[PDB]
Amino acid sequence: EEIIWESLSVDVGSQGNPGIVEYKGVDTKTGEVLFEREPIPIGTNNMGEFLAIVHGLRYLKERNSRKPIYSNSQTAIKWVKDKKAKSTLVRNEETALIWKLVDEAEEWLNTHTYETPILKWQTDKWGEIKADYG
RNA sequence: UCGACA
DNA sequence: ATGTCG
Ligand SMILES: [Mg+2]
Ligand SMILES: [Mg+2]
Repeated sequence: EEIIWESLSVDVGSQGNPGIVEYKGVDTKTGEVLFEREPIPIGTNNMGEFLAIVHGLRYLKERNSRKPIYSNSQTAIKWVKDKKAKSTLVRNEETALIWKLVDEAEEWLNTHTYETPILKWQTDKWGEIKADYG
């Protein structure tokens, strides 16, 4: 039913899938951009959606913030709950970068605790997530 | 069937 | 329109 305005919204942006991946986190209320990751030459949508949520967890934890995080990605929300990113992306020299980030994010989740609620953004009811690249 | 990314 | 990540 209602939107928690006091929250962080994250989203992935890509050119191709697999292709160039970036992601960002914004204040759900204002759209202020709080963080934006530099483009990764090759990655998948779901790897970027996963990295964006874990980045968000780290970002809120470091700031002593209890805000929830919104993502529109059912996949990535589950990966974070599992502490495991089940991506099909081949491992090679070109995908080394994003696979290192993904392994590091998983290791962060295995070494830290959080109470942050990770919430599904209801695109069908509320329109595009406010972190959308549009 | 559904959630995304193009 | 057609394609890929889940
Ligand atoms: Mg998304
Ligand atoms: Mg989007």
